[PDB]
Amino acid sequence: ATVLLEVPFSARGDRIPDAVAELRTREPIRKVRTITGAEAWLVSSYALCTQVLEDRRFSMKETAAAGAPRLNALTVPPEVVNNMGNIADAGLRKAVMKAITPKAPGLEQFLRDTANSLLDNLITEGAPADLRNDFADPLATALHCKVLGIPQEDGPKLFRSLSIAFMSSADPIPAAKINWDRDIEYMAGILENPNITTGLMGELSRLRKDPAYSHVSDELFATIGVTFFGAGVISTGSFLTTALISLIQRPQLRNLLHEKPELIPAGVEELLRINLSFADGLPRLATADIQVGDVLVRKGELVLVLLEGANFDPEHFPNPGSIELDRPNPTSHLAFGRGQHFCPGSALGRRHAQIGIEALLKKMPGVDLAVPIDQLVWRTRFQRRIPERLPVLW
Ligand code: HEM
Ligand SMILES: Cc1cc(O)cc(C)c1C[C@@H]1NC(=O)[C@H](Cc2ccc(O)cc2)NC1=O
Repeated sequence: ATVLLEVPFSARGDRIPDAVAELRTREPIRKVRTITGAEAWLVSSYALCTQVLEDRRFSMKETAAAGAPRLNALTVPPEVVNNMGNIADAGLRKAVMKAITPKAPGLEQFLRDTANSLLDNLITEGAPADLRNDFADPLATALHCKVLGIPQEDGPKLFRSLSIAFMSSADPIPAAKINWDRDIEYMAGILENPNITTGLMGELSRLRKDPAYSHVSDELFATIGVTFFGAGVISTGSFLTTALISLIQRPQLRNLLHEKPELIPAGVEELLRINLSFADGLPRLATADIQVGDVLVRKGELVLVLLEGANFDPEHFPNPGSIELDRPNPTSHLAFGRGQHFCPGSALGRRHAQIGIEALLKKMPGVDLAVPIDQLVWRTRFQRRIPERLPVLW
């Protein structure tokens, strides 16, 4: 006798378990047990993953309901699971979206200047360098302070909430509330601070005093700042870190992109496709009885959409483990999700990674791991897969 298959399968972000392809072939929707003890349906084919993500009857917001089967414990107030819906209901979606595009004047130059400064400092200090803690995460933090309009010197403290805020825990996390409440107070202070006139928080600060938004709550304005900083920084820092591993492990691709940087966008799109940064399937709660493949999912059941299931499905991406810069369907991966909840930061995340990689390959064309790959320490029970340190030489 064996227990019900447990998720997640592996916290390693440098390889997909052979188990994923066996599951997809034999049982592309199947029952699993999460870290809380709840049962859920794990969906691992491209066709069924897109079906779930394009049917709002599989609800994000309802995952927060009391009594629901849970993937993990909430680390935010339950109403914040519906953050984007709340922004939209408040009439703030176009303004938020506009503030977080990479198109703002000087943003790409800021990204390039910051990346080059971080890299020059690593070159001065000498090898080995830690490309997560001393490149990708500081580049993500600096980018999001600029996008939000808040001082660069406030980045580090907001960043240190994230090793707890994005935990994937069986139980509530006391520290998560301590840091959440503090970060909310910080963002409330920002809205009242007359120096803050640019970026997302500068715009929210103005809209808050506009009569057309007079009944939007102050809680929501502060919440948008905390959630967009946290989601953006953890997602871009973690994605760039694991993309750098995939690139370092492919010297032929590293050399090709170094020699022809015009291919970097197509490279980053493949690095997004094969990325293992999301540690768990995306959760949804059924609000009706719905057929998914051979399973009739019942109302109230938890469904987990395994992004690497979709993104390594050979029926959609032939030779899925290979980075191929000339695929016919290159952006059709699910790295940014799909449907109602498609990532609003997708363009910014692409540009963060493209500029970071462009800068690294110019400054460190001989970049290579400085330890055997198995020596990377993969963070556990977290919503992202990341190595604690990424030691490189060049
Ligand atoms: C490479 C970087 C990024 C990746 C891989 C990524 C990935 C994702 C994914 C897969 C989702 C869908 C979640 C779901 O459907 O359950 C999502 C949603 C979201 N992302 Fe991103 N993201 C990235 C960058 C960013 C950035 C830069 C921001 C903000 C600055 C951001 C903010 C959000 C928000 C607010 C949502 C929720 C949208 C909603 O519920 O409608 N992300 N992201
Ligand atoms: C768990 C968490 C902690 C935190 O301190 C801030 C946030 C935004 C989260 C949310 C968590 N992070 C994700 O990236 C995805 C996508 C998402 C992003 C933002 C959002 O507001 C709603 C959903 N899903 C999550 O549940």
